[PDB]
Amino acid sequence: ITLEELRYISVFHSITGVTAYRCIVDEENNRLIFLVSEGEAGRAIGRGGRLIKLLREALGKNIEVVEYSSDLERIVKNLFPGVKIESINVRERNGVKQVVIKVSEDDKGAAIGKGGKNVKRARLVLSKLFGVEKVVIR
Repeated sequence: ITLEELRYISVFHSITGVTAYRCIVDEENNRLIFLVSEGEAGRAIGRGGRLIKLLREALGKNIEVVEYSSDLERIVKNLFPGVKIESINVRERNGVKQVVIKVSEDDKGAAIGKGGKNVKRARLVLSKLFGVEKVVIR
């Protein structure tokens, strides 16, 4: 939407040759999360993640790549890769949507990410693409 995000999307394709649906800026963690089409994540990363390294050089921020999906469960699984997600649950009331992910006894480790880093990525992405304003790992 913004011009900044518009710039990021343009440089992403310029370096990788892959089209980014969106670029979720995360100033707090000096990070940029690029959303790409299904099956495209490997092309965007490159051999030895060389393209990730060039994007960091190019945009001066940390770079992350996630495959987008209009299906909440799908993108949720993409958002928490090294995790066993049993069930996802979305509750809405007065237009307030909250997602509750059910991960096994101790999958809560990778789920949260060092310093919420991971679950914040979930919140940011689900907030921008699904109107979800609350995420909960249970």
